[PDB]
Amino acid sequence: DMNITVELTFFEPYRLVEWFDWDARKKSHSAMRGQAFAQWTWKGKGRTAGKSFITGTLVRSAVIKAVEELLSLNNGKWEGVPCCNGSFQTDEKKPSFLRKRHTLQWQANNKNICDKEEACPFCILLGRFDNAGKVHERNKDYDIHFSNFDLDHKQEKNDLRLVDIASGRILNRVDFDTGKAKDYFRTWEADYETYGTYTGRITLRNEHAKKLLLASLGFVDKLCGALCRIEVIHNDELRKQAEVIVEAFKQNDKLEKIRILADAIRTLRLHGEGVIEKDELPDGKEERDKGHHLWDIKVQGTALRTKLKELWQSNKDIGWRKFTEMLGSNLYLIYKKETDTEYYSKASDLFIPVTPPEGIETKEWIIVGRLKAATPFYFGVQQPSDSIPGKEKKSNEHTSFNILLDKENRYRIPRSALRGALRRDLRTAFGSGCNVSLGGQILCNCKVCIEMRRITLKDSVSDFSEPPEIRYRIAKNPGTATVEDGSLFDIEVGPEGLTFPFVLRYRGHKFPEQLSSVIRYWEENDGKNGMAWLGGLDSTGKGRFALKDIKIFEWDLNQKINEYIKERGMRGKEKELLEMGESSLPDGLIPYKFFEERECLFPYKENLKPQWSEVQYTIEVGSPLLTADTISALTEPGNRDAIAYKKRVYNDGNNAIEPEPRFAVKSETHRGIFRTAVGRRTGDLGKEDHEDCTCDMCIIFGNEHESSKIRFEDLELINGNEFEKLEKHIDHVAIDRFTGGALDKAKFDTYPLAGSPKKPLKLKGRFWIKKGFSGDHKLLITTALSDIRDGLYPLGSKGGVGYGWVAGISIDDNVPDDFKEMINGPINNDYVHPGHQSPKQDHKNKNIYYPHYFLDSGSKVYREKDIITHEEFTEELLSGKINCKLETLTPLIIPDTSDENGLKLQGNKPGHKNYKFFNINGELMIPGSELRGMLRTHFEALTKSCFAIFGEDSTLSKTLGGKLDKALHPCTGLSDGLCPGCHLFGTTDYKGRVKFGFAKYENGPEWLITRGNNPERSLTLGVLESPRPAFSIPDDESEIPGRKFYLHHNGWRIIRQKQLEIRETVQPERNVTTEVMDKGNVFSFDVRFENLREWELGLLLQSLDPGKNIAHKLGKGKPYGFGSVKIKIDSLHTFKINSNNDKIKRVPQSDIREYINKGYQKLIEWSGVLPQWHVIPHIDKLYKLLWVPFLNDSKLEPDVRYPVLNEESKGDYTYKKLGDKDNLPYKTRVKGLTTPWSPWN
RNA sequence: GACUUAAUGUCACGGUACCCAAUUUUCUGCCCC
Ligand SMILES: [Zn+2]
Ligand SMILES: [Zn+2]
Ligand SMILES: [Zn+2]
Repeated sequence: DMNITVELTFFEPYRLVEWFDWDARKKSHSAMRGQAFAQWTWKGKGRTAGKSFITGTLVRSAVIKAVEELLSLNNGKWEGVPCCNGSFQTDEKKPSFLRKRHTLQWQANNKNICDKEEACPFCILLGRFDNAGKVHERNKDYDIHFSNFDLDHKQEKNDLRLVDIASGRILNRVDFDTGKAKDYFRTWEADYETYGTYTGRITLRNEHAKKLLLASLGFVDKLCGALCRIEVIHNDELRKQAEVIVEAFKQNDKLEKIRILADAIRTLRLHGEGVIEKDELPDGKEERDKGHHLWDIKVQGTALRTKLKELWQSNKDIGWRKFTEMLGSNLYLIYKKETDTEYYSKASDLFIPVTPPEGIETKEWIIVGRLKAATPFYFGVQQPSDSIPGKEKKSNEHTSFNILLDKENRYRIPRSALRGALRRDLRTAFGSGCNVSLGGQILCNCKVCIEMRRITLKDSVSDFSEPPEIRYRIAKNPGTATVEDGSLFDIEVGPEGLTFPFVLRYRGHKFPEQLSSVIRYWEENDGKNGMAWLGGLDSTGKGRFALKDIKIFEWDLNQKINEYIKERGMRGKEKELLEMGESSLPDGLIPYKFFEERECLFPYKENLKPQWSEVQYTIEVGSPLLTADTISALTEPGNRDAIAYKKRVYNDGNNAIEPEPRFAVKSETHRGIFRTAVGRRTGDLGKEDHEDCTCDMCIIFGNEHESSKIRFEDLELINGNEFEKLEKHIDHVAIDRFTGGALDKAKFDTYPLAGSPKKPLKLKGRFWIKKGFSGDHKLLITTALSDIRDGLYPLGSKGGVGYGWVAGISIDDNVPDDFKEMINGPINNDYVHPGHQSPKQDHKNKNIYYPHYFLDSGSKVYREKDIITHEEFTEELLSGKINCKLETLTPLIIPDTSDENGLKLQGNKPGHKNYKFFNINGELMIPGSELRGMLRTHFEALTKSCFAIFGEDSTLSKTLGGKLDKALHPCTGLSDGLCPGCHLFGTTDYKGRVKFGFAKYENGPEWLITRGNNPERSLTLGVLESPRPAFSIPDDESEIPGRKFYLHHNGWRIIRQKQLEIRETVQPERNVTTEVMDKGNVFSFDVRFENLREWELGLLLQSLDPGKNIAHKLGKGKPYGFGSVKIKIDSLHTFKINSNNDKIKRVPQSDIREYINKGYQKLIEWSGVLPQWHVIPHIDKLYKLLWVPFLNDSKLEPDVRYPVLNEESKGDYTYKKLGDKDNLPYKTRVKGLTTPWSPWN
């Protein structure tokens, strides 16, 4: 007669679904599948407010299952009271739910046939001989009656909305044999923190089974998908502002910038509110004069930074992280607007009793530990703007994917993903099993599915609520080796090193060897490193969790069952159990001392361990490494264009993120590098479609219909504390082809890691290889690794100027050694250019020649529409590496413009810039970008290409660009073709095929002493005024003379021998003091070339070594005769793809002499024994400028100077009378500026 | 007490949001009426 009230509390996020009805439930698959979940009925008319509840029938079913288990445990008797076998068969209505399950059954000891006068306690709780059945509720005639389990005070008197209690989520069924999810389904996952308690009542009319009912209530463990214990007692305004910002950006034709702006705002949550409050955003280039290219865009008449500040001051009421997240989400949604399968399972009537053998014992095992992540994990989730549980649309893939976080933003590992990973690991360990089939009427007898019906895990959430970091992926176009437009993706990943609590329970008659094998596989003790692949980006190594601190405790459900009900099996109190002494364990629970080691288990030693084999190596980089973090450089206040990539690493010991970010090369970059290497080696790269392709690259790297067999990891930098300045500031500039000066606002900054040839960066990374590869694929992997070793694919960005050039690879000794089984005289040019001109046979005259002359070569350019691709190594085209020596004939000046006070002489004379010679980690070297433009300009004029870096929009005193011939304008796209010089070194939209390495210093005199005068072995250079494009174009009728080249002379001795005249008299603070090196040094730089044609290699080798008595001009101070480098090729190496896998072979002098001769045939072909280049009219003019008179012809010493204006130095070659039409007409001086070595007297 | 459950039968802890993508190509820190 007594009424029992029951309290139901959940310790996991439970699932709830719409209640609908029973008759109308069949019309909705979501409610039909979720009959074991909590229900939800709407209260209002707008489908926004309702009350959740749990039906009493589900709790009754759980109680019946608990009763069956308890009675079976104690040999069919409870407290000395025997029980019958029950009755679960009906036929003639029928129950609304059918069993379709094995019912635990009993043997004997029933008193008699159960009638409605002596019903056993099992019959009392089962409600067999009651007055009410399946007809209707009618009255409370039930001997046992379960009422609805409504919510509690958490509901409150406010009609709680569904959005406040539940959050929709999508779960998959991942195919084991392939790796791609077959189908998905939706559910609503309520939270257990606030709305996890349900209250109900249980009515008993017969007191014969009170003890059994209470014991069953204690024994109930799972309900509605969550572990439970039963006890007896401003987006709208943000969206509008985001669309206003998008419209303002569109008014400036900058819609593509909206994506990067949204991503930057989203990433801004990592930085504090002081970034916007104190204006800590980058200030942009000062020389640009237009402000930052993004943060200074005028939105409705106001700067973007000020607009963001106003938005923060107006919407700070919702915190900082939420504000930035909402703004980024709204901007991304507006940008996207402007631009599988759902299978909810299914719905015999066979009674299947199961009688366990007599005398057997049943025990429950508890495994507790920590799932410490070893790589940045990622648990995917649909877009929050699309979840909206309750308001889902019916029937444009997203390019931005978030991560799974709970209501407190704590990182979460759902028990769904953990259970799926455990299921697949058990499947691998067992060697058999079935793909999970839904809707079956029978329980499959699989070796895995039997074990997974008794294993229960727990939802785990970290104690870390910091925002996740965003990782970027790009799709390189194979044809042009550039970034494909509209191929940007971003994944939010968590930090590396978080610890998630891990709880596992197994209730069986014996602990299986396969489950223990899986546990030892997951555990990371000594040399195991952990292999619990948890997450959703395994192909790039995101989520290799490692079980730690494993503690196994064993119950005893035969004699110590009463303690199990009394303590509720330690459900929800596992965290305390993990870190408590064994002397305080609850009675009936003992530690498991029979847990075998990893080497003692057979399934682990055979099936689980050799599935994934790691390959680890330390990549040595002997050059700057710039990974070009694209959003961090847009947020950090350093005001730099490109910075190196860095990570955030969690530290368990300090329970916080490491204060120093870890520099590394992205695992995505590693994967792309090896994928490109393998694709180009095997020729499968560049194929039209990979929809159903089964090529080698698709086989060993996965496609849309499969999963990759190789998983990569990050390239962490270990050699990081041996530099004392890890990253060096290197800045470049674009030089006009006509004036010869900088292109005004064209400078860009780079901040890469300071890798040095003698102090190289050491990056240590690894990748896992799945078992089952044949010999061919392992050979392909080893070949790709060897290609990476030989420096074919430079790491990072700016690989064409010598950034991230690999110097070697040292594989790990333990395990990669198995795959380790698969892994003449110097060239001389004898061409002597006559170049006699005026200076020759004029020793006693001592004429004066203008320092710079203009090379005119017409307006005829041949553009090739058959652009050579980078998809594959073409057989007929050459590819290899040039190793050449650079020797200086005049003092060379390469200023280290990073620090304008390298000599620290600004104290005495402020405003006087002081640079040093370029050096990385204290050793002198020449930048590869300075050699690139030094050879490109020579090669562009040699092949009569266009003015690639010409600067238009400058007027006279109809713009220089307008005056230039239309054929010589820079090549914009690939539609019209590319110039001969624009096709080797490449332009935008086409990566160049020639890469120039850094020029280290090897031998020769160290510095220029300059005894006396200058203290710090330097030369105080004269004033270097900006070039004036008015002496060459006096009138509008005159056209652009063409390229500008500087004569070769040793006039720097005037600067050196009169140093006291410059720095003391005249030119107070507009000069420059730089360290210089004396003539006679040697520099070794490698020019890697790829897929060059037959004559393109001859032109290159002719450009590097034009012959005797010809040299190039390099470095600052060219008009003064500074930096006349003499490049000689030491050895040419050329490899080729072949079946025999022949290594790199160095071509002899005969091939080089043949290569150059074939290159000469191209030049004469375009115009229309040993070659004589001085026959072509334009080459003859070019080689006169590069002719050096003082190399061997010692008697020559031309006087090369700029004429003074007046009254400065006239000791008649003065600008006072040189532009006057009376003395020298305009048509004459232009002709005098075009012919090299024309004496101006 | 209804808005919410039928009762001699609820493996939904019966299902990883899983697979595909090099942050990147090009640019000499240059220089005279
Ligand atoms: Zn009975
Ligand atoms: Zn099965
Ligand atoms: Zn061109």
